[PDB]
Amino acid sequence: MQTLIIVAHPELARSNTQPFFKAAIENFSNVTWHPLVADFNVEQEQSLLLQNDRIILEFPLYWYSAPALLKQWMDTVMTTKFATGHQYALEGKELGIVVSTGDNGNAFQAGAAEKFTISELMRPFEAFANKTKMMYLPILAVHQFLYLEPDAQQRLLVAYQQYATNVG
Amino acid sequence: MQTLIIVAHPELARSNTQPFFKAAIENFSNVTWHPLVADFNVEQEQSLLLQNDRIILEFPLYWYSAPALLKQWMDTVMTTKFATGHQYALEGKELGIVVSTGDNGNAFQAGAAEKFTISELMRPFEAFANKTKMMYLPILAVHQFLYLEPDAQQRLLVAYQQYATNVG
Repeated sequence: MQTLIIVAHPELARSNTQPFFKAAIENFSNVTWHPLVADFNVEQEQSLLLQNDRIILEFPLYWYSAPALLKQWMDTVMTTKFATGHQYALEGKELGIVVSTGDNGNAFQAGAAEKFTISELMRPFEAFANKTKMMYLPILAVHQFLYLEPDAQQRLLVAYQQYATNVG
Repeated sequence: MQTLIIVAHPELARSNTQPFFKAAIENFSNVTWHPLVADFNVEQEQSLLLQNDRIILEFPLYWYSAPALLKQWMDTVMTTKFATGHQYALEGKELGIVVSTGDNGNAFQAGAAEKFTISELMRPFEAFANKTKMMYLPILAVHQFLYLEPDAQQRLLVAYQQYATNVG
């Protein structure tokens, strides 16, 4: 199984969370780690999607949604012609989400501070997977990673490895 | 009451729908029609927010969410320091959404093609409003505006005028 990780952090070099995560998958030759540039090439992006079986979108939660960089990728790479129309290029591929927040995970539920679960906030991606006939994975939510103890951090890193590689 | 309309159509100059909406509020001097440009200035945008009581975000639905330029404005204009922190600049302001789709409104519900309502898809904006202590207005969803009969177009435009100006 080939996995493409689309990494959409508009300040990736400054991220302190992402380094632990690249390190966790560096040794899996079937995993393509692919950070976006603002001027990404559509044809190249489409080519990579075609070559992979599990597509993972990896990003920080910015005001309860993906960063503008990922939104631009969605709006320009996922054309009607490619993603739907009479190609449905993504049909049968798996879509996963690795979303990181500074907030405690317990904030994201009814009656708690943010009122809404991560599932509910990620609905646009779920809708996308349904539309494009992809198989939507449970979301890997990464909460307060940099505040966690070493052993808690390691358990999330192991979950991430499995998210990228476990067939699936 | 002063209203600011953030017009985040990514190809505004070409849009066939937006001139209808601009024309509809042209006579209300307390309504500010504010196209979002690719090179917006944070300070000027923050200034406009501070000067208005009702903030309406007006955009087409692109893959079940706002266009990337609006997300960029959210990411950059709505800083921790401004929108939360010790300032909460938006506290008490109303947040409205005028979201247009090329799909029939009836696709957006459980059991239909899109499975999720517009309310569910706009959840990140509701969570933003909650976080920043804004009052979230019911969403004005605009489905297939250009296809509507002249009389239905006119009715929707009256609802739009009320949405922008009705103090209630």
